[PDB]
Amino acid sequence: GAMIESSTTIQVISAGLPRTGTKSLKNALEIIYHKPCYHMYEIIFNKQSDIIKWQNLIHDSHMITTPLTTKTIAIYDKLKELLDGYIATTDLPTCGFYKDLMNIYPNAKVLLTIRDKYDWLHSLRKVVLPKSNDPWKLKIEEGDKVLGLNSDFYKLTEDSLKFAFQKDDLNFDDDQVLLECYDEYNRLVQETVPSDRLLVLRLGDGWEPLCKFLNVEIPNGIDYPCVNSHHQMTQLTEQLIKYKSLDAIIHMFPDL
Ligand SMILES: Nc1ncnc2c1ncn2[C@@H]1O[C@H](COP(=O)(O)O)[C@@H](OP(=O)(O)O)[C@H]1O
Ligand code: NA
Repeated sequence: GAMIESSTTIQVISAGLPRTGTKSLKNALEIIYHKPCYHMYEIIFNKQSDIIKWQNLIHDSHMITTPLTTKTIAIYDKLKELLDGYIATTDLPTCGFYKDLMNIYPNAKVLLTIRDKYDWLHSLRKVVLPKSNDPWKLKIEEGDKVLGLNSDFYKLTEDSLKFAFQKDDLNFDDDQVLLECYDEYNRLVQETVPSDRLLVLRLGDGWEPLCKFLNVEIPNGIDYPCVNSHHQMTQLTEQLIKYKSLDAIIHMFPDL
């Protein structure tokens, strides 16, 4: 196909929850668009100063009146600031803001990444939200400290998940609650976003449906990304603990 000059603004809003292939999708969108895609790893690795900004935004988010009202505009302005220079959103904390992002970026299309609910829960428990009594939680925390992440990082994860699930509080250690929230969330995205504007992706779908949806050619000779497995995250955590810096081990984790 011909090369065309793409606008550096949000073109793709991915509503998919953490552990549904968001990092692979981030990488895929960056391959297509040649501009950055937002993801929690963007915060971890490039923008830790954004943590307090997202926390503030979530704190004020209850005041969003679903469109435009005054306080809504103030919130939309901060969202647009956070996402300046990016061409897509994936993962927490952005995913729960999908309806709002649709208003802010009326010409953006929406994706929903999904998978088997139990595989999702298993993955979530290994990486994002281990149970309180799980010894592995201590290892995650130790590795995270090496990255400069503290309690405010976990607070952002918690609060952005509460926001996505529209719960005032949430028993994070309760598998049944999380499973119900996952199903309800995915159902609601599909009820809310007009089908013309939505593509539902299952893990393994690869380039074809995504590229068709976006009117772009399939990147030549480049496989669809498969990254961020829980096994890989376990190794990352262990290596951070072992070496006590990211820069010492980063050569071992390409595409991160
Ligand atoms: N192209 C692909 N095909 C199949 N699974 C993929 C994939 N890309 C990512 N995944 C899976 O998606 C999960 C990561 O999602 P996220 O990036 O949103 O945190 C991991 O699940 P597992 O932990 O079960 O391995 C990972 O293996
Ligand atoms: Na399986």
